[PDB]
Amino acid sequence: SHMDLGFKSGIDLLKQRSTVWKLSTSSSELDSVLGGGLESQSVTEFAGVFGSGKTQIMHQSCVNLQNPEFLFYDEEAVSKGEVAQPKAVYIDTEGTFRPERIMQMAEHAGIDGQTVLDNTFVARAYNSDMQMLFAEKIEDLIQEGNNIKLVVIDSLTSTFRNEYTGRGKLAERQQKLGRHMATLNKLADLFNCVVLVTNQVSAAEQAIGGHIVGHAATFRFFVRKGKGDKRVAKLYDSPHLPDAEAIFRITEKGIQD
Amino acid sequence: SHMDLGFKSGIDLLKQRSTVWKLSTSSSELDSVLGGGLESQSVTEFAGVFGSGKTQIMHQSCVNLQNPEFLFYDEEAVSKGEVAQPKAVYIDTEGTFRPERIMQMAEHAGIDGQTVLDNTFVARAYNSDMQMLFAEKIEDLIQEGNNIKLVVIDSLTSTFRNEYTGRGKLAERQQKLGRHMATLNKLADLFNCVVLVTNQVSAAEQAIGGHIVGHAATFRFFVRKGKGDKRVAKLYDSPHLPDAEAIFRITEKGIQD
Amino acid sequence: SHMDLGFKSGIDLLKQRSTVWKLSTSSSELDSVLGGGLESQSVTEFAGVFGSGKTQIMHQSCVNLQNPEFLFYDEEAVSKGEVAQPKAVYIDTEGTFRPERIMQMAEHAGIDGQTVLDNTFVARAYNSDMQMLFAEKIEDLIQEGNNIKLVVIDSLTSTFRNEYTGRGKLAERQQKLGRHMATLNKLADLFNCVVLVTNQVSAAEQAIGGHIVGHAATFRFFVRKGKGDKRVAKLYDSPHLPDAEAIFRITEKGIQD
Amino acid sequence: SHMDLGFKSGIDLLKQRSTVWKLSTSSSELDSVLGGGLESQSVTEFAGVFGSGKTQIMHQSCVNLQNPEFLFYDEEAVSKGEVAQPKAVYIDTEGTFRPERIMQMAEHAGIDGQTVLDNTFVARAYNSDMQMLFAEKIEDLIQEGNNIKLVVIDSLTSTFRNEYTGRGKLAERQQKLGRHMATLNKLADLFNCVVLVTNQVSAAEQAIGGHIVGHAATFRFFVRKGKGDKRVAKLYDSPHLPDAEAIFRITEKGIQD
Amino acid sequence: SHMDLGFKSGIDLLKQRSTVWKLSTSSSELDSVLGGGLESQSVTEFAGVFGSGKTQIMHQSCVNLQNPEFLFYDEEAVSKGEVAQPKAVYIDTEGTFRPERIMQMAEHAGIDGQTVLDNTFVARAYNSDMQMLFAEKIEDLIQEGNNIKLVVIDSLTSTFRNEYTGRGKLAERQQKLGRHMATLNKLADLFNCVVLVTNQVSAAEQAIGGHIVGHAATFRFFVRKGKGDKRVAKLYDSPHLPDAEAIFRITEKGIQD
Amino acid sequence: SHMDLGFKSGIDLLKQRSTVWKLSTSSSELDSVLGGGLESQSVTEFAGVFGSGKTQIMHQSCVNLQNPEFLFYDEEAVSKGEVAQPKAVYIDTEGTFRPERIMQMAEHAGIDGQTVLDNTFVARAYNSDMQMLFAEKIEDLIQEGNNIKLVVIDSLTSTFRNEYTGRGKLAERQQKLGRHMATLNKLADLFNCVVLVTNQVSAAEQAIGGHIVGHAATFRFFVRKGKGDKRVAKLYDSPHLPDAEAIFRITEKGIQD
Repeated sequence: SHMDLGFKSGIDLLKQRSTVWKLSTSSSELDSVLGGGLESQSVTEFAGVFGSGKTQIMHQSCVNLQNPEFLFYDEEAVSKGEVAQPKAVYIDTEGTFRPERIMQMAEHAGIDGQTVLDNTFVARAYNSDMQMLFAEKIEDLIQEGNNIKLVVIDSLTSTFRNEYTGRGKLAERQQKLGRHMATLNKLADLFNCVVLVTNQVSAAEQAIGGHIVGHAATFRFFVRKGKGDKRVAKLYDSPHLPDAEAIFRITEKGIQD
Repeated sequence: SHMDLGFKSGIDLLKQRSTVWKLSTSSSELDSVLGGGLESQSVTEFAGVFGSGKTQIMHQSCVNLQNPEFLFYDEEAVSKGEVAQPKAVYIDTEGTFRPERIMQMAEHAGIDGQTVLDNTFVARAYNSDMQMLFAEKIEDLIQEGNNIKLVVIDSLTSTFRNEYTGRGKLAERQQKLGRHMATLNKLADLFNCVVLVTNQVSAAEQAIGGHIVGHAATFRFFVRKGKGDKRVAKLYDSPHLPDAEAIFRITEKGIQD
Repeated sequence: SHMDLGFKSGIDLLKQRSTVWKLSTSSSELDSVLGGGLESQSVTEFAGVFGSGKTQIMHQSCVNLQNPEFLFYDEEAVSKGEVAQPKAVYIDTEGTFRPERIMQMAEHAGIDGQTVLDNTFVARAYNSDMQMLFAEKIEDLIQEGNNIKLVVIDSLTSTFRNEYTGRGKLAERQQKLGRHMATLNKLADLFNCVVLVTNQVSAAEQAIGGHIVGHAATFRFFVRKGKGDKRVAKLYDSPHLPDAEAIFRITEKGIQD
Repeated sequence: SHMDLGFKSGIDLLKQRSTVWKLSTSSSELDSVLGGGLESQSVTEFAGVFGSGKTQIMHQSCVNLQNPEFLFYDEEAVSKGEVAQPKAVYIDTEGTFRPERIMQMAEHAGIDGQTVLDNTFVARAYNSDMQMLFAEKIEDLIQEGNNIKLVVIDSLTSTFRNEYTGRGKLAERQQKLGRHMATLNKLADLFNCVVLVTNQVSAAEQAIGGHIVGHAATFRFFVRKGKGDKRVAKLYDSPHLPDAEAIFRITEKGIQD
Repeated sequence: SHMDLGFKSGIDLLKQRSTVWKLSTSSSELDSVLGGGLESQSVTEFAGVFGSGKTQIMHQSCVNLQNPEFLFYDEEAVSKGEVAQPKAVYIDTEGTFRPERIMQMAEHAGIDGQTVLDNTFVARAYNSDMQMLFAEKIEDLIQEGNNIKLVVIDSLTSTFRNEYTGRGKLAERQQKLGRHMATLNKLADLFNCVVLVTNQVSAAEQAIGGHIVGHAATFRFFVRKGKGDKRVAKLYDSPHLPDAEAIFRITEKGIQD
Repeated sequence: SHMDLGFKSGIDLLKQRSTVWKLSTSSSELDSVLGGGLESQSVTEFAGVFGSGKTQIMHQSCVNLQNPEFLFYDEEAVSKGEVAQPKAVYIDTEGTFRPERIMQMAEHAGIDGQTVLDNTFVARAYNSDMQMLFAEKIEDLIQEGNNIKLVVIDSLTSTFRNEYTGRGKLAERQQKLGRHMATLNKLADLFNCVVLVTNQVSAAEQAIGGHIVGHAATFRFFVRKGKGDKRVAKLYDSPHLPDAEAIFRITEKGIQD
C-alpha cells in the first residue's frame, strides 16, 4: 500500500476531502469567513496579542464540540459514528485552561458543562519536549477508544521561545517546530479532526516561528482587539478561501454575533 | 489509562480541586493573603534577595507540617489518613538547612523538634543533576510508603545559574529547568503535597529562570526586607486570588504575626 | 559484483546512456533547448522567483507523463514494456500541488484528469526530514510494483532554508542537502526516471543551495517572468548542450507555445 | 531505606555529626581556627598563590594521619577500628608530591617516613577525566579493603583551567566541576573521612571555580605569604565557625608553631 | 603480526621501497621531474585553478594504466602478474569524468578506449561522506578480485569546502580531511598502487586543506596555465627529488610533450 | 591490588625510581645536563624551530638503543634481561623518518644499521586519531613479546594544531592532548621505557600545548640553533636537576661532542 508509506494519489486527496467536517465558532461572521466553520484535516492558527481572544476561541471550541448541531458535515460521506461522543485534547503551555469558563460558555450554549469537562482532555505542558510529546501521545489516547475530534495547542510557540533565546540555536528550534507542525498535521489528517493552535506576533508584521510554521498551517488568522469587547479576525492565508475580516465579540456568553 | 498518559479530564480537574489542603505559615497576614495558607497541588515560589526570609519560611514549613492543627483540609473530601504521619523533603542546594533552627522553631511552636527532624528528609544537592534527580526520587520515597506532604527546593535555580555562565549553553539550561518544573508540578499534583521553591531576583524587576519558571508556578511571591526583622511578601501571581501584600517578622520564634 | 557498491564502470556508463528517455514540457522551444526534453537519469532544476511557473512545469509534467506520445525513447534499447503505467511522485513542500490544475491541464490536452490524479503520488512534507525521507521511500514505492518514472521535488530548498536560518549550523544543512541530492541522482540513475526540482533564487546572481546543489544538478535553468503570461527559461548548465533561452507561456491550457 | 536513596533525615544528620573526627595540621593556631583540626565528612579548601603552603599542608596531613594521637574524636561515637590502619589518597595533578618531603616531615614528627609512604596512595592525573575518574575510583580502593581516611586533591582546578581556556565551553566545565565536587563530598560523608583540596586565586580576591566550588566546600581558607617562611590562613567560610586568621610557618619540620 | 597493527619495521620500509612502480604521464618533462613517473605507495597532488589540467592528467593516467609499456617496475622485485590486468578507480566530486575524452585519449594512445572504460570504475560523489566511503569501499573492490592499481580523487576538497563554510566547524572539516588522507595513503601503501588527487588553490599561495593535506601527500605540484594550451607544473614537495618545473601541453592526444 | 586501578603507594614510587635506566644522546654536554642520559619512566620533550635538531635526536636515539654501552642502569636493580633485544617505536607525524639517516648514524657509531631498522617500528600517523591510537597500540606490541624500550613521537602536536583552528573547539584539542600525554606517561611508567616527544614553539617564550603538556612532561628542553651546525638545548624543567645549557652539533656522523 502507498497510503502506508505516506503517499496519496491525486485521487486519495480528492476522496479524503469529502470527509472534512467543520466546527462552528459560535460566530456568524467568523463561521462565514471560514466557509462554514473550522475544518477537520487542517491546522488553524489564531495569532495576535495577549488578550485578543485566542484562548477564548479555544475554550469555545471545546464546548461547541459537545453540541452535534454545531458540527457540519456531508451525511453521505461521513458516518454519525465518526463524530460520535467526540472528545477534545487541550495542551496547555502556560496554564490558560479555565474550567469555570467552560461551565460558563456551556450554560449559555445550553450544553451541559459537566459534560464538556468530562469530554475534554487537558495536558499541562511546561516545556517543548512535554508539549511535543503530548501531541504525540494523542495516537495513544485515540487508541484507548477516545474519539479525539478536537485538538488545541495553546500556545504553539510559548515554550520554544522561552527555551531558545539568543540566535545561537534557532536551527534546532526551527527543526523541533517543523517536527511538531508535522505531528499536528499528521493527526488532523489521519484521525480526521480539527487542529487549532494559538500563536503570538512581533515586528514589520508576522506570527512567531517564521515560514516553518506558516507553510505548515492551512488557515491562518490574526486577531486584533477592536473597541472594548469586539474583536476582528483577519484571515490572510487559506488553501483556496478568499482573504476576509470577521468582527465578533467575547462576552460572558462566550463568542458571539 | 489516560491518567497513565499524563492527561486529565476537566472533571478530574475539579475532582482534584476538592482534595486540596493548606499549610499555615505561622503568619496571619501571610495565611490571609494566601487564602488560608500554602496550598497542596501547586508550586509556590518565594523570590527575593539573600536574607529576605525564604529559607526561614522553608524551615517553618517543616515544623508546621508536624502539627495536625496547622493543616487545613475538607474532612468530607480528604481522608484523615491521607494527611497522617506527614513527611517533608528538603532539597538543600546551597547548604541552608539548619537542624538547630528546626529545634528552635518546634520548641517555640510547642512541637517536638525531634519529631520534626525525624520526618524531614534532607537531600544535599551540589549541582542541577543531583537537584533534579532527588526530586524524581521523591516518587521512590513515597513508593517505600512515606507520606511526603511537603517538598522544599531551596534553592530552585542556584545550580543552574552556576552551571551556565555565558550564552553558550543557555537553551539546555532553559529546558533542563522546564523539565525540573514539570517534576515539581507533577509531584504536587499526583501526590497532593505542597511544593515550595525559593529563588533569587534580577533587574527592573524579575525572578530567575525567566518565564519558563513563571508559567510553571501557581503562587508567586517577592519577599522584601522591611525595617529590622520585618518582611513583606507580595503575592503577585495566583490563579484566583488578589495581589496582596503580607507583612511579618522573623524572630527566634521563627515566622510570626 | 561491482554491481552492488556504487561504482559504475566506464562501459557501464555508455550502456547506461542507451536507456535515456525524454518527456516533453509542452513548449516547442523548451523542448528544443533541452536536447528534446526532460532527461531520465538526470536531475533538472527550475530556479526563479515565485510566479515564474516553476510549479506549473511540475504539474504540466505530471499530466504529460500519462501520454505515451510525449515520451521520446530508444525503441531498440528502451523496451516499450518499461515505460508503461508510468507513475509520478510529487513531494510537496509548501502546499503547491493543485489537483484541479491537473484537471485543467489534462482536459486542455485531452488526457484523463482521472488517470493522472490516479497515477500521481503526493507526499506533503512539512520539513526537510520528511522531504528527504519521502524521497528515500520512492525505492519502496517501486519495490511494491509502481512504475515511478517522474519525481518532483517542489521546493527543493524551502524546508532547509527555513530550518537553517541563523548560520551556526550551516554545515549540517549543506551536508543534508548533499545527502538528499545523492538520493535524487541515485534514483534517477538506478530507476531510469526523470527528476525535477524547483528552486528559489538570491543575489549578484545565484540559485539557492550554492554549489553542493549546482554540482549535483545535471540540467539547470533560470525562469524569468516575461510580459504578462510569457516566460523565459535560461539553460546555463548542461552535460553537452548549447547554453540558450526559450520562451513559452502559462495559460489555462497549461505550458504552451 | 531512604538512607540509600541519598536522603538523610534531620536525625541522621545529627547522628552522623557525632562521628566527625579531626586531624591536626601540626600548627596550634591553625587547629584552633578549625576548631580542633581538619574535619571528616567535609571538604576543605586551601586557596592561595603558588608557594603559599597549600601543597605543604597536604603533605603534612599525609604524615599526621599516621600519628593516631593526631586524630580527635568522640571515643563514645567513633570506634578505634573506624580510624585503624588509615590510608590517605593523594591525587597529584601537576607533579607536586615529594616522597622526600614526606620522609622529612615524618623524621621530625617521630613518625616512620616509610609507614607514611607505605600508606599514602598517589594517583598522578594528567587531566580532568583522570582526576575525576580517580576520585570516583576511591570507592573501589576502599571496597578493596583499604581504610581511606584522607583524600588530597592538589590541585582542584589546574586541569580544568588548562582544558577550558577563555569562555565558550565554560558550561561543560562548570558542570564537570559540579560532578567532581559532588563526588568529593559524597566520599567525605559515606566513608567518614577528610577531603582537602588545593586551589589557586584570581581577580577581586576569590578562588577558581566560582560558586559550584564555593557552595560545595564546607570550610574555605585563603593562604597568604607573610614574611620569609611564615604564612597566614584566612578562614572565611564555615558553617558555625568564626571567620578568623591563623599564622604558622613552613620549615624543615613542615607546618609549625 | 605488527604489520596487522599498522607498524612497519625499518626493514619493512626498505622492502616496500622495492615494489614501487611508476606510471607515465605521457609528458616527458613531467615524467622526468617525478624521477620517472607517478609513484605507487604515494599520494600525488595536482593543485591549480580550473582549466589547469588536473582532470586532463587524471584521465590520461587512467588510459596509460591500460598500457603495458607505460608502467615501469622492477622484474627482480615485482612480478608481471601483479601489474597485469590493472584497473583504476575514479572518484568524481563535481562530475568532471568525460568517457569520450577517455575514448579520444585512448585512440591516440594506440590502445582501445573501450578496454579502459571496462577497467575503470567511476564513483560519482555529491558530498564528503560519499567521497570518503567510496575510497573506503575500494578495499572491497580488491576483495571481489579487482586489481586496483590507480586511484583518482577529483576533487580532493571540493565537497568539504562546499559543506564547511566560514569559521563554524573548521575543526570538524580538518579531521574529516585527515581521516580521508589516512585512507588514501593506506591503500596506496597496502595495495601497492598509485593514488592521485586534484585540488583547488587559494589566498598568499597554498593548496586547499592546509597542512593536514600537505603533510599527508608525498608529492605535490602547482599546475599553472602558460600561453594557450601550454601548462607548467611546479613540483614543490617530494620525498627526495629536487624542486622543478615541467612544461607540457594538453591537446587532442591528451597530455603531451 | 591498587596498581590495577592506577594507584601507586609512596613506596611503589621509591621502588620504581630504582629500575630507572638511561640512554646516552651521543653528546657529552647533553648527557651531563640530563644527569647521565634520557631517563626511562619519563617523558622528555625537545621543543624548538624547524631545523633545530629535534628529529636528529629522535634518530640518534633509535640508533643508540642498539648499543648497550649507551644504556646506563643499576645492574642490581635492573636485570640484564629487561634491556636485552630492546626495540623502539617511532610515531611519525609528518614523514620525518629516514632509514638512510638511521644507516648513516649507525655506520659512524660502529653499529649495524640493519639491526637498528629491524628493531625500530615505524608508525606513520596522518591525524591525531592515528597518532593516539598508535601510542595506545604499543601495549599490543609488548604483548606480542617485543621489548619496547624507546617511544618517540615526532612530533607531539603537529596533528592537533593542524586539526584545530577556531577558539570554541579548543577545549577538545586540550582534553585530547591530555588524554595522549596520559598514554605516553603511562607507557613510560608501565613498561619502564624512555618516551621522547618533539614539539614546535610559539611566542614571549613557550612550547605548544600549554601547561596541559608542560605539567605532563618530566624533562623539558628548548633547542636553539647556534652558528652553522652547532645547537643548544636548554633544560628548563626537571624534577631534580638545575636549569642548564648543552651545546652540541649535528653532522653526517649524527649528534656529536
